Amino acid sequence: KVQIINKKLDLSNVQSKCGSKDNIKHVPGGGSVQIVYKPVDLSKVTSKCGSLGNIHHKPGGGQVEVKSEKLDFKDRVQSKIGSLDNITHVPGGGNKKIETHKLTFRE
Amino acid sequence: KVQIINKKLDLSNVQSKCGSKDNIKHVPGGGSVQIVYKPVDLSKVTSKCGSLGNIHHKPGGGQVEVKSEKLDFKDRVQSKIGSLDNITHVPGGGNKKIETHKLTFRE
Amino acid sequence: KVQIINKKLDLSNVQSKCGSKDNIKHVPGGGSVQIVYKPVDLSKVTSKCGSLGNIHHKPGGGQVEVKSEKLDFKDRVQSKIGSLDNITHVPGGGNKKIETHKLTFRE
Repeated sequence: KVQIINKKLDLSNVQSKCGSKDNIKHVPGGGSVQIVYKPVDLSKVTSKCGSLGNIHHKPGGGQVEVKSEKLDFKDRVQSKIGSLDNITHVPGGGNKKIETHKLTFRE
Repeated sequence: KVQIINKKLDLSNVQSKCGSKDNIKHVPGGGSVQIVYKPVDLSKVTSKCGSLGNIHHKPGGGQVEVKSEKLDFKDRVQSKIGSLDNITHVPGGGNKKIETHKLTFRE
Repeated sequence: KVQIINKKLDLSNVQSKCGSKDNIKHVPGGGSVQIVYKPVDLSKVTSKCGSLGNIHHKPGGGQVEVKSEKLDFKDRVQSKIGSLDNITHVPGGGNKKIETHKLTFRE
């Protein structure tokens, strides 16, 4: 009766880089709406019920409401732009990622 | 009775780079709506019920509502643009990704 | 009866870099609304009920409400821009990530 087990994950939710490295840029001249909706939502619902069990699982969702009624721009909207986002994203390293995962079993 | 098991994942939800490396750019002259809807949604619903069990699983979804009523631009909308997004994304590294996954079993 | 187990995760929710490395930039000339909605939401709901058990799980969701009624820009909206975001994101290190995960079992 020699029992030997190596096991990584049995019941797991792994979420990496969720809503990540994000640039949201707005240059309105006039009358502009920008909307960004990033729900990162995670649920383990384990449920045991019965016998007239009245379960009402109701996660209210998000709401966005916009009402513009009176908007007038009588004369002038002018946008003179030179330069957005001068980005040198320079990864210059000759990196070494050594990832040892070694599995020795002598029975 | 020599039992030996190596096993990585049995019940797993892995989510990598979800909604990732994202650029959202708006240059409205006049009267513009930009909408971005990134729900990253994850559920393990384990349910055991019965016997008049009345289950009401209702995750409200997201809502977006836009109402513009009065909008006038009587004279001038002008957009003179030189340069957006001067991006040198320079990965210059001769990287080494060493990934050892070795499986030794001597029975 | 020799029982030996190595096991990493059984019941786990891991969330790394969630809503991460985020730039939100607004340059309105006139009359602009910017909306960003990042809910990072995590739930382990373990439920055992019954027998006229009336469960009302109701997480109110977020609400966004915008009402503009009187908006007039009689004469002039002018936006002269030179430079946004001069970003040298310079990772210059030849980094070494040594990740030893070694699995020795002598039975």
